Amino acid sequence: MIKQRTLKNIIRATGVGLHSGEKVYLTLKPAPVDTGIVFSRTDLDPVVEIPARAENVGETTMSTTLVKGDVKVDTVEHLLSAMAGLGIDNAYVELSASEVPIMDGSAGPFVFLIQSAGLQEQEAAKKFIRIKREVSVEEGDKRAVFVPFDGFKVSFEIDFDHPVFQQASVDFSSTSFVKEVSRARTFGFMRDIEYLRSQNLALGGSVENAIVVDENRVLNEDGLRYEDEFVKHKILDAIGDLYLLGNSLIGEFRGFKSGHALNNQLLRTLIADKDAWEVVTFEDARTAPISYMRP
Ligand SMILES: CS(=O)(=O)C[C@H](O)[C@@H](N)C(=O)N1CCC(Cc2ccc(C#Cc3ccc(CO)cc3)cc2)CC1
Ligand SMILES: [Zn+2]
Repeated sequence: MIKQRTLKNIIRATGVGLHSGEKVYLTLKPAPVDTGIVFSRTDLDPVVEIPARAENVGETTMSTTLVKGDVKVDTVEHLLSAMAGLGIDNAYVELSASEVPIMDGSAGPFVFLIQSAGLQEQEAAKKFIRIKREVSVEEGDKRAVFVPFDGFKVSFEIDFDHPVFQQASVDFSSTSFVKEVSRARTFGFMRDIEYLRSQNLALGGSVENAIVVDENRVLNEDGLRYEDEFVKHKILDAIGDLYLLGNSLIGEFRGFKSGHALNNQLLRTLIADKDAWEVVTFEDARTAPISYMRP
């Protein structure tokens, strides 16, 4: 079978909250079968755990935020993108503060830390959400769509009237998540960043963790990791948002100027329309329409 996966060892990392500027300590731990990804605020007594599920999403204005009562976990989408990309079913993610650390603004540091610790296959079948009908959400000129597809592929299109400009398609039948998507960093325009700083936000922002863009150009002296790094980052973000379903996807996702808000609207509509999806396992990994790297 395609088996469930967890971590082989615990992973400790430290970083900065993009908006808070706070140092945050991160511990990833193995978790039993059918746990999913569970975030834990270990700075609080008692600790507050929030399963990384569509139903626990609170704020989607700037990133994906999990909420339980007055307790938040901000910016889950890069770490979740890493977990999805590597096929991690089950993990406890402990944080010492309300925001996952931004690291370099990509999923690269997370896929390295996870693969350094190694994966452990577990003695249960891996559950997949299979798209069986088209599900589309629109709000104005923004669109997010799930389409049936025997595999996992993600297409995105953004539209900025801008000089440093975008569309991209990635199929996990030939594309490496790690090599082609994982390293795509977060981006922001000077205009917006100075307004957020004016609001006492993006306090952790730096060329170390974000692509900073003018009206004309990338201000980061060391440049881009990919000619299409901007749209590849939106694909990274979308994979993290889709993983809030709590299982890997058999299907296609198409985003047109989509963001965390509309992605979460797509997940809620899909979950509600039970004719549009089913939970599948594969007793024979040879006949499965997807595959993951050796553990
Ligand atoms: C708008 S979006 O791109 O769809 C949202 C995005 O993908 C989302 N997942 C995300 O990554 N994020 C949510 C929004 C956030 C916006 C952002 C905030 C701050 C900065 C910065 C900076 C900065 C860099 C260098 C200096 C020199 O002193 C000063 C400041 C850059 C971007 C970036 C992180
Ligand atoms: Zn992002």
